[PDB]
Amino acid sequence: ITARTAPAGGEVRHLKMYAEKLADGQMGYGFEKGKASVPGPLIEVNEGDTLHIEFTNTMDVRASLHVHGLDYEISSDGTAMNKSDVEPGGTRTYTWRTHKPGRRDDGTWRPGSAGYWHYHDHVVGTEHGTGGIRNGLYGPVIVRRKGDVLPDATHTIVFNDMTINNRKPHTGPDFEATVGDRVEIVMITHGEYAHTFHMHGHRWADNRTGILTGPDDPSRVIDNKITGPADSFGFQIIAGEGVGAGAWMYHCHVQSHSDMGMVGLFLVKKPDGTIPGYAA
Amino acid sequence: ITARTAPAGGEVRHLKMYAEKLADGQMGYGFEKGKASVPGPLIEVNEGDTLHIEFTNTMDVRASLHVHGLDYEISSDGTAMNKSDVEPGGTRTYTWRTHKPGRRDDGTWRPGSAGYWHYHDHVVGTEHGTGGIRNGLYGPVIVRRKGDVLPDATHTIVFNDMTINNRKPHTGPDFEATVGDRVEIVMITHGEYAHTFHMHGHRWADNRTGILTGPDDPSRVIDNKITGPADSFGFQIIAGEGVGAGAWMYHCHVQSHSDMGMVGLFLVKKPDGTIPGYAA
Amino acid sequence: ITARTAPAGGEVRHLKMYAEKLADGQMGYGFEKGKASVPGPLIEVNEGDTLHIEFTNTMDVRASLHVHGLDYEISSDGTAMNKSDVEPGGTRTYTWRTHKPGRRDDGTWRPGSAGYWHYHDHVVGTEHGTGGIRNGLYGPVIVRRKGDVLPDATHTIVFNDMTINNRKPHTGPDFEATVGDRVEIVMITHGEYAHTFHMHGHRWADNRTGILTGPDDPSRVIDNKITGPADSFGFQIIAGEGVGAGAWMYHCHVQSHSDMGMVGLFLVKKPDGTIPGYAA
Ligand SMILES: [Co+2]
Ligand SMILES: [Co+2]
Ligand SMILES: [Co+2]
Ligand SMILES: [Co+2]
Ligand SMILES: [Co+2]
Ligand SMILES: [Co+2]
Repeated sequence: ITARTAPAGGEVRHLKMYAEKLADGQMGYGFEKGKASVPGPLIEVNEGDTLHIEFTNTMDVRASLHVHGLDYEISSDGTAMNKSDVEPGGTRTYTWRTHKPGRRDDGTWRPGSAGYWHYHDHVVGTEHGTGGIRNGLYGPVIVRRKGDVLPDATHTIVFNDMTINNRKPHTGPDFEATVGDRVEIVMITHGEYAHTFHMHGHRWADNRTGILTGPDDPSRVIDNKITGPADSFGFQIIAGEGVGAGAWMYHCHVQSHSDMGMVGLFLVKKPDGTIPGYAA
Repeated sequence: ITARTAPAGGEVRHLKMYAEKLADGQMGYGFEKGKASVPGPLIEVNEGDTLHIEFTNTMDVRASLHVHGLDYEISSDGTAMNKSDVEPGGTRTYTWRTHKPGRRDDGTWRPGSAGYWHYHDHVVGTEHGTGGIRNGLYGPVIVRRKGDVLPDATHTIVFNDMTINNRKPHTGPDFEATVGDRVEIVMITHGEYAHTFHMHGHRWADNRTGILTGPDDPSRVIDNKITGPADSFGFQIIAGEGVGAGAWMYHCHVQSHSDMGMVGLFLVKKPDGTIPGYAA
Repeated sequence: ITARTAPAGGEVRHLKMYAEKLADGQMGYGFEKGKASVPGPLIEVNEGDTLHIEFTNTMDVRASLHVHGLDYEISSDGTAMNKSDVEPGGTRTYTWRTHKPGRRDDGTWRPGSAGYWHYHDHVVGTEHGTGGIRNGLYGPVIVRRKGDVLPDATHTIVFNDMTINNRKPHTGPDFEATVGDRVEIVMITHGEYAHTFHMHGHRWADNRTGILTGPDDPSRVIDNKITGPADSFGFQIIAGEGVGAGAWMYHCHVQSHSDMGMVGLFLVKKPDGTIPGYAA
């Protein structure tokens, strides 16, 4: 190998997060008061890392942080039921852990935290977090296995009801790369409907990393994937590999989803910054 | 290895089954007259076993047994079309077979019956079994490969329209285990709608067994899975592994499905029987 | 091995295709003027082959050819946006390429074009091709890896809205084989709804080829698969393996989809041509 790969994990990391009501009426998470986004910021860790998240709810309603895939004790579940949500103006420290795979005492193989995951609110609107998630309380989490290939850049695409990342229909979002960049996509689905994500000009492996380790992986290679509420997946592509520069559409392939909005552009540039067939 | 594993199969097994109308108006299967359940009882066999099911329809309407995945001749298809359904008060012997994987004469690999499957009616209401399935005529079937890890216990969760196992919304069902128990879940979906099954605090492999054989399996590890009508899957988890005791929610992650019902508790206890943050 | 396998690819192939309005009001593709079908004809190539498609639009509206999975430059995307659609009476040469898998300079593994793919219009009705696809502008593409097992025959099944291959409900289509034939199914979904495809009496591997290479592939073996708009998959079965001759139903397992239409027969014959329990 010669590409950047993830190191072995096992550090204790500390992080501040905030839930905020935004001027537009949405609700979002951020690492800093006043810099909440929808989607929320990317959290990336190595298998074995522990994360202590000092979470503050600056809203006038109860809110939580619930994560998928990672190890948390019931005190960090982030639900009303376990009293692990947070009162208005409150602060709580959530802890997320991750583990490497390995042999159990009984000889079986324990899986490993690595994968494409996400966090979201589990209490706003309803005690399953319907209002919070609808308003924008969700974000991606990546957990890397030692040896995993690292990308040049990560972009997050979220199908939340009939929006991409809670934006008005036909407003992208658009992402840019240069031919040959190693680009990582985290795809999260929220809300009420099933979707199909499609990319023109590229393809990936339907497995944990979205890439093939080598010629023995029998995983389907696809350009199209059905996702439902709270699914998360990811993959890496080489931008323009075998196909060259261009404004490569990605869309919710459900044909009315694409007709009313839910289309974005993966703008893949030559070194000079131009894109054949696309007028800036 | 040190955990219980499935032995080699090849026994001929005999079983009585009944379709019954229940006092509540539902229809269910059972091994004994008067002990029908919804879901129907678990059938578990080893690859290579043959099963002769002496099926009796005690209802006033035609009924059948149709199974997925296992080997049956067209005479055991369980449909009106092949005249393999059963008249009211009638009896029919269905035969299901299973085979081990192996090399064909041409050098190719023949798959193997092993997996998480299910049986259901294929004729009540309509000749596709819409009324029967809606009323409760469905149940799980497990076929084990020699060497497969055996669980401490198996629980069946069925998303049938907007019910879990045909129960009234918000009535679970709830399942119990102790920290460290090897728990098996069979998840079957029936009816009209697509669903996402989600478990808090646990994860499994999106492959045949729901577990990783070791570090070369590239299967996605998930905590969330889209299922549609007549899908079946299963997996095993170590209860509370890396996360400890607690009332761990499972729910149809479609956010209106969770709001009106379709939530249950995986109650994971310490040895003393207590569950932190949960009041009995 | 002893069964026919795909050779190494790398030929340049030339093909004429037409989009035509049909007498019934549908729109279809064909290799010859007057022989358009719905679905469109099968294109099959070997990894490394290049295809130059001389496409002519004989309709009174703009049309295109867009393919999934294969390598194309943005000039063959087949969309209004890149001006790669085709005016009424126009002709355009689309080029599709395919590549073998292999090691990149950086040591990573590049996937490979092989798989079950499809082509469709991307501009009729809307600039996402809603009218074209609805009317019948879609067809299957197969790309084979060197060494892939070759079938005796390939059949294409398309769930397009609430039709199979744009046929009136309950009109099949029906497919025939003899016990022991190696049959290939290409399953494509189009339109607005999610579906489940189910086959009685047979099963396949949820991976690239739909078959297991041997005993180390941990892929789920299934008889049921959720598909959404623009999904494509395929697999091979041995007709009647372990189950014998019969009229083996396949259907959209969504129970109202099966009630109103969306059921077909895989007619598996003994050498004498008879099918037990089926009256011609
Ligand atoms: Co939840
Ligand atoms: Co969740
Ligand atoms: Co059926
Ligand atoms: Co069925
Ligand atoms: Co498209
Ligand atoms: Co497409």
